[PDB]
Amino acid sequence: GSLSRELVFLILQFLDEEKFKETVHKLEQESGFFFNMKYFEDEVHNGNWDEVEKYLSGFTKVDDNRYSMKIFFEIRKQKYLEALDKHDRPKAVDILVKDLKVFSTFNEELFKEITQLLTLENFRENEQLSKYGDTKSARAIMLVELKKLIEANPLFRDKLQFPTLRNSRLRTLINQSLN
Repeated sequence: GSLSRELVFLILQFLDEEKFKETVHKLEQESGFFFNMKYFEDEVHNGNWDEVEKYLSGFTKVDDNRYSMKIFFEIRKQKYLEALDKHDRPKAVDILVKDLKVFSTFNEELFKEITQLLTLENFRENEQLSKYGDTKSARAIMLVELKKLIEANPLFRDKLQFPTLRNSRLRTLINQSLN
């Protein structure tokens, strides 16, 4: 019930058909009207953490609510574990201070336990993390958690469904009227 919002959905369908894919996602992000779950899934799967966070930023901030807090924490925790698994402690300690320290103030003992992982030979020595397989398996299990959190978050609840539109909607509307 907003022309600005109706136009965004019409434009998003034109861009998709035109295959201007980067523009599709920038419009979703910058407008905030539609969160593409299919896009987010692919991005999490390919470990493109910078784009995952930039995209999320168009819909939520890290401290907006408890769901938003856990979404960002889960992603940074995975980014961290992956640096540990590749035996890159300088990178893992860089992620801990720059990305995970923000949540230390909330659960302090959790942060201490996550920090302790840097000293283990293999982080699977920790009871909770013994079940972590490879990075492909880990990303899949976290994505299932991420998906639950987005669906249960009030800031995202009304932004997961794209309207049912006839193909070339914007093409057919401008052609008839611009005459």
